[PDB]
Amino acid sequence: DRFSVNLDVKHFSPEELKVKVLGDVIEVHGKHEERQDEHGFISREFHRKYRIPADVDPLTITSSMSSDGVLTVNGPRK
Amino acid sequence: DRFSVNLDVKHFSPEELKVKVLGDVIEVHGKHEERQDEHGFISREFHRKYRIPADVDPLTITSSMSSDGVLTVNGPRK
Repeated sequence: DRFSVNLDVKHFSPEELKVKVLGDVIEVHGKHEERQDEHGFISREFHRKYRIPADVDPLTITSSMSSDGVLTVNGPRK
Repeated sequence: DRFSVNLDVKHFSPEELKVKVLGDVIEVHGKHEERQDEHGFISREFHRKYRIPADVDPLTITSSMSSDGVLTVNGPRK
């Protein structure tokens, strides 16, 4: 029992991600500079927005990141 | 129902922390270079070791970090 959304961000280090709560919107921004991988070189950037449900206080929204590279944003329901 | 230890690492960015599982030991290493804060300048380093309980498979150990600056290391019991 709680609001929760998950996002696969394994291509981004925690420092390349920012989570912000603006009004009743959760904003997740990810950006990394050109980086070498198995296939060549790559840079990535995304901006994701979630609507916070009415029964969830935006002030109580927190987040966590797993060693899996999964970002979780969650909050208690009121 | 699950093995879990928490560690307050709010003074360290995720990239300044490393979690390693060696045998049945969880190793958490934190280190940050000299950094300005409210009181002056500070560098910190710690090395913490936890014993993994017998009924916990070390291979299934994962971790996560909260926006609170709390590091959690956890694993299912077998």
